[PDB]
Amino acid sequence: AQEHPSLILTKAGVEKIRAELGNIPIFDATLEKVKAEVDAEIALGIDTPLPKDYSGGYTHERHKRNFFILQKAGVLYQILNDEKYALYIKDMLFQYEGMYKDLPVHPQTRSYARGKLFWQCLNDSNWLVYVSQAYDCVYDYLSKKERKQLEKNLFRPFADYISIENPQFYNRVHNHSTWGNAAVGMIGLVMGDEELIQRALYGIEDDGLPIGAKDNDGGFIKVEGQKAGFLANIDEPFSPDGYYTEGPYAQRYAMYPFLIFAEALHNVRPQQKIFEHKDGVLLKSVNTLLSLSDADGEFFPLNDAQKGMSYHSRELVTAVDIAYHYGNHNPQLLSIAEEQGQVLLDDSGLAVALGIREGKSEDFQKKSIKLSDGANGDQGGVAILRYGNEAMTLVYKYAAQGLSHGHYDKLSFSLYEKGTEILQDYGLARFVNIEQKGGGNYLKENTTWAKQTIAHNTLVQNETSHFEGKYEVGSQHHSELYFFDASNPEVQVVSAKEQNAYPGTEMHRTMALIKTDGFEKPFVLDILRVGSNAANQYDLPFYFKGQVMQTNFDFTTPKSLEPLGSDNGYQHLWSEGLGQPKGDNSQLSWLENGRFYTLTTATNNDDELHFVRIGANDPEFNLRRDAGLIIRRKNTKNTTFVSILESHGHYSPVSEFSVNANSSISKIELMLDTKEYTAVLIDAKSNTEQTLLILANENKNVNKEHIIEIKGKEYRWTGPYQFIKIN
Amino acid sequence: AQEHPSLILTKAGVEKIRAELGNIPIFDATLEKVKAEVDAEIALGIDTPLPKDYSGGYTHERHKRNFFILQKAGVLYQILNDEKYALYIKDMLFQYEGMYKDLPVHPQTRSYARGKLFWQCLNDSNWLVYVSQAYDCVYDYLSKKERKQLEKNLFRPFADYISIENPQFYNRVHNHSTWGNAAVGMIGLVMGDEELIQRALYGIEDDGLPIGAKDNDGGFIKVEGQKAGFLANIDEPFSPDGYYTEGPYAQRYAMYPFLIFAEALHNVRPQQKIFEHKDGVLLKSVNTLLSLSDADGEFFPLNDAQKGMSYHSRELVTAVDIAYHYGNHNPQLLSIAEEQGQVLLDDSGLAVALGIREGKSEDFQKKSIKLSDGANGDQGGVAILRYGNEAMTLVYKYAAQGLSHGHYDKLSFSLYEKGTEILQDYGLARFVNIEQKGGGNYLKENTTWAKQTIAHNTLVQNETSHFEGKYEVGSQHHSELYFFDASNPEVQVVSAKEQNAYPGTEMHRTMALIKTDGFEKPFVLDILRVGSNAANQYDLPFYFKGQVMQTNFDFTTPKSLEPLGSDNGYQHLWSEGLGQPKGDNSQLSWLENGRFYTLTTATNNDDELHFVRIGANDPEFNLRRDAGLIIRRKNTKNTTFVSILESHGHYSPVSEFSVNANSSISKIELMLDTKEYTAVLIDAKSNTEQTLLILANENKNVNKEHIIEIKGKEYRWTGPYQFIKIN
Ligand SMILES: O=C(O)C1=C[C@H](O)[C@H](O)[C@H](O[C@H]2[C@H](O)[C@H](O)[C@@H](O)O[C@@H]2C(=O)O)O1
Ligand SMILES: O=C(O)C1=C[C@H](O)[C@H](O)[C@H](O[C@H]2[C@H](O)[C@H](O)[C@@H](O)O[C@@H]2C(=O)O)O1
Ligand SMILES: [Ca+2]
Ligand SMILES: [Ca+2]
Ligand SMILES: [Mg+2]
Ligand SMILES: [Mg+2]
Ligand SMILES: [Mg+2]
Ligand SMILES: [Mg+2]
Repeated sequence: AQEHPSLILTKAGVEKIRAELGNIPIFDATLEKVKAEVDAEIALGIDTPLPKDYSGGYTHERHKRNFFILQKAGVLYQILNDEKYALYIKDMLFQYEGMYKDLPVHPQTRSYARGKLFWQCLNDSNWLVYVSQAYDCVYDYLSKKERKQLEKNLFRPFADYISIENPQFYNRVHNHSTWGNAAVGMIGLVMGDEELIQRALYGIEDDGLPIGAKDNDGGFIKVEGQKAGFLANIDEPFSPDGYYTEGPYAQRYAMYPFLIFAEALHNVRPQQKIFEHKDGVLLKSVNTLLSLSDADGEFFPLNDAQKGMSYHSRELVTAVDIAYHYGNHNPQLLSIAEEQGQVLLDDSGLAVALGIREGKSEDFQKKSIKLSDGANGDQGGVAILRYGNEAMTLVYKYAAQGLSHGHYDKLSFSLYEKGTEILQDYGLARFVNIEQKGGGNYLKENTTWAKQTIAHNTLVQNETSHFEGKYEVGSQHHSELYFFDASNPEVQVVSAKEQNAYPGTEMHRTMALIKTDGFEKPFVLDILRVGSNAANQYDLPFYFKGQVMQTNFDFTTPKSLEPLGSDNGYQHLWSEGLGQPKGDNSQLSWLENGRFYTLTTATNNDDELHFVRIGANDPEFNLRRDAGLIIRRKNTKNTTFVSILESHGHYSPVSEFSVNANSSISKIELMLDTKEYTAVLIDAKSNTEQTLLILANENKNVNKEHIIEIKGKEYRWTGPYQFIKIN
Repeated sequence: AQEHPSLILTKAGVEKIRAELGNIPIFDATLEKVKAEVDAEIALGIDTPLPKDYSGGYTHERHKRNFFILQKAGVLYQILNDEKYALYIKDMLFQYEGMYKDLPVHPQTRSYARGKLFWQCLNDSNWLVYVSQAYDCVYDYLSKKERKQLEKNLFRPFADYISIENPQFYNRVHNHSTWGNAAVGMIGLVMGDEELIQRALYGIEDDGLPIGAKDNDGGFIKVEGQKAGFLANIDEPFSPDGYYTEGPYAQRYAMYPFLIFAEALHNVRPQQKIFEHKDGVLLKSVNTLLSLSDADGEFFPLNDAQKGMSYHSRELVTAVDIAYHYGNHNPQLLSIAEEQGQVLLDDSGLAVALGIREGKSEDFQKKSIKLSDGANGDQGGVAILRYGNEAMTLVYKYAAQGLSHGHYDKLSFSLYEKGTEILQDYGLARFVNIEQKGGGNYLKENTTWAKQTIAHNTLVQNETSHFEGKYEVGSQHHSELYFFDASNPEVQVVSAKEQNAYPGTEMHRTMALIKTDGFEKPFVLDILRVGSNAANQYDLPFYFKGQVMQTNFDFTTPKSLEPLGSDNGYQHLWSEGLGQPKGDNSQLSWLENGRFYTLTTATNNDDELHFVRIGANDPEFNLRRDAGLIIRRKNTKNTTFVSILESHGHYSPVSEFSVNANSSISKIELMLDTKEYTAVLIDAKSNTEQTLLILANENKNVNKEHIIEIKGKEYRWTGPYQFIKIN
């Protein structure tokens, strides 16, 4: 009784596509491009080489390309009704059938779960997700005898290999296991194998895995009390805001198996109600992911993330189209599809094409947003403050650990202006799929640099990373939201605390995005309040992008560059210059992509200002030679850092005009600096312009009245903060 | 008798413009933008502050902005027939008249010719060129009494100040003097003052200047026996190919006064035949300058050049429109005008707009080109070799000294792919008009780093710059063309020699851009043959752009960074790693803007391979932290460096696919290495792909027969080289 195809491309979908071909431009353009790709591969023949290589290498790239081409051939067969596509799928499947059973585990030994076609089970699982879709498309074209042999000798052994033979890969809450569960589930659905479908949804019972078993990136395989399978992978790593705990680079990857397998489940097993699971989180998570991109569509590089990954990727084409068709037809998704310029060649892609043709498209709104972390939304979060039409974007990370790929960077932030990074989060130390760089895999410096606290724009105590850079400790902890208030577009404030990163120390960081009179643009205000039980060394880095223009302090230029320290990331920084503050406010200004920036920070006379450059202890040139300025405050117990980051003016090498190149800050001053209250006065060099930010530190309640005095003057307000103009 | 205006905007021009307004989109759009700009400044008022500042500072930027706005107000007055513009010009001129006479020499003392309005006479001259045009536009609106006072108390004294009172500025063959000559000449022509007109054309008679005195940038003020004035500035620093000896950044700046003053001379003194002068060189030089830009229209950064200067600049808007109107109406110039998206608000800009409306536009062809240097084309040259549609561009500099801004860089090259710099020429050390960077003026490191040989991709002998970095030596010498042959678009070759850079050493460098079977793209072949009479240390830098991917040799990574040397630029390089070749060919690959590149060079086992990084002894962060690889060959007399630079493959962080990431070179071998003949064998990996280049070094005659033997086999050809496929 089951029709084929039916999981993703459906028979009713084929009919409708055919009726519309020639009058759906984005679809017609995709079809033509895909037809040319597949026809090219058909001319080259069928190559199924004996495994051997890591990423970037021939056997990896060939087997990878085969999976993409098979899924494309399948939809081409159905849409065009042209058997050359089916014959190619059939021949290729049988060539795999003739080699796969005789293969020995991948000869490369790095993976905690060595694959057969690829170095790791993750890529074997990618292959099966894509190939299942091809099989659904040729299932009726094949004879019963042919299906029986493929299922017995190719598909069933393959599905076992990436599941019951490698439970350490398959049975976790992790993007790996989501790929594995989907692979097993997609082929199960095509075949009507109820055992495999149950294994996909619920995992393996009694896996026998030992205590403390880890993956290659330092993460635990299993967590006590945690379920396995697809449904557990929806329930645990997504918050109620649709925020995926590994961060957006990983979320981007995981959306393919999440949304493909959900779509398949919706079409074949509607009683599962997969698109309702956890209050509709999968569909919601698509809007959330799109909001975690800068003005160019590039995902913010939180935790292990390669820069340049964006919503133009194949996973976001898939996610946008599926969310459009199976969700409530959000017309904002249509504008993303138009930017992508392609669609899936299936029912969901057609629906997007027709939505565009009918003039339904609306601009995707990028707004200030609060995202909770943890399954129940109580394990910290991430906040994005935006000004104007994405004119300025502040990303503040007060999240949980983030699994194996997570960084030791409680309360870090990064800053963007219209697609240009100004203060960065480093991302990963890996050149993804570039064979010549460690087989395209994680490099040693991902651990030694990238993940360490000193690499991030946040507080480092005693040259030690948050939670001593120990996964097993960090994974128990998260920062805590104090408050989020972005209702006033001119004055948006978020605040969070962290008391476990350094036991005996409390960090309370408040960030604001503020437009006020005297300034050409909004500025970022950063208040980092530190309470401790002992005198420590505190470092606060700012990793800035651009060319240094000016400072209001002197600094030394050493004749030779030495590393800043010996451990925990400090071995990777060259000491490029050492300054002493001239007064209460120190300034550093730079030029990046035609715009000037100024960092102003409240300094004491014993502060050290360290110019740094990344690149020490990097024998393979695995790290970028980016710079930073670190404020070091020695022998200090309780302290409050106060900083402003301004954007002003411009420079063009065409006109040779430099405009508004100086700061407009006259003075920043702490007026009150106690446990209960923090008050910062901001004086704008614009003649007469003064503002006062007051924070109540010990009670967040929006209806709580506060009464303080500053120089004999009473200030009275309700709620955790006030911003006032001083006249 | 003389009409006003008539120099640049003419009265028949004004009538034709008014008849066409509203049906000439590029002109209509420009008029609207300029109207809004001038109307804004009129609302702000008239400010003529007491001069104090360097470039980027308030008084410099305000007086500069006034000159641009006055010239815009003048054409607006005429075109729109609206006396608001004329009244603004009058009021501003009278405000200048009230202050100028009482002003003392600019108080900044860092110009060899301090101005009055500005720190230097160069900028006073800019002001007068622009204001002259405005005066022409309001001449009839003013009363005779008003003109008399302006002329007596502002214009005549101004013109004298920048000329007869500062002959050291005014009477040279130099871009400065071209601006000074045009300033005096433009105001002379508006006024009908024969004295000033002659002074402009023919210079100051008996100037009394010392021969051997220097300007602040280290070049000679005056050359014995050399004429002065506008005509001398056309005859002397332009070659017969329209190449301006100072290089394209400076040529760009000089075109404004050259073409503006030439246009005024054409309209007011047609008997001068200015557009025929030196065989039409001024019109020709516009094409030449456009040919000295990369695929994005950015000028190659030869000699003192700021990167990002482009044909979108105000000077090239001006040059393009004038050359179109007064030259032979070359329709290729119309495509540049379309990219610029604006035109001059005058007769020439009208002619461009009409050319575009009538569909005359044709694409500007960027070709391989040989440019001679020196007034008679015998003082070396510059070669540009291009492949395909600016797919790859090699720039080879074998020029004369280049006057004061020239670099010690005989036979250096740079390499570009579709607007991306792959191997660079550093350009200047100066942040043009950015006050915070030493007043926007040349920095100390422009002499200590930028101009030195070690900063360039060319031979350095015994850690010493060409000509010992002395202007008085280098200014007497030039490299010599051996041959240029670009007729075969697959195999283009240029060769030059230099024997005075290091007395007792001969450098013979041959560069080729070669497309052959077995390579996806054209490659650069570089043969640097060196003959000497002592054993020396030879250094060969390659300043590459991008992320290091791979080497075929081991290298050390020191625990601290030390400077590479003590003098002549080596004090600005950190030694970042030291390698020794493993074989006959050493390889370095990198990734830049999505593409891979491989440098392969013939090494002896005693060679040292130095990774370097610019930035030592740079206390104010005036230098970029770019990298290089230096080949160092010690204790060597005669040697030949052979290198290939390939472009291959692609990387995308969206798809995460790395394609064709390895070199296709199997080997390069020197088959013959004598004074008379050089032969280089290139084997591609494809196997069956082998090529041989043979150079005859002591006879360039295209009809001379050569017979040689290599490995027992006879090779016979005519002319200075042969490139043959070995079968
Ligand atoms: O194709 C891939 O192997 C791949 C693509 C994703 O974009 C992402 O880079 C993913 O990283 C893996 C990695 O290959 C290892 O399996 C391990 O470190 O886990 C990573 C992950 O969890 O995403 O790999
Ligand atoms: O506005 C300028 O001062 C200016 C514009 C040109 O683009 C170019 O940069 C030029 O440089 C001058 C410099 O200001 C000094 O006058 C001296 O060093 O000479 C340079 C030159 O001849 O170009 O300045
Ligand atoms: Ca990070
Ligand atoms: Ca140079
Ligand atoms: Mg998961
Ligand atoms: Mg942004
Ligand atoms: Mg001035
Ligand atoms: Mg470029």
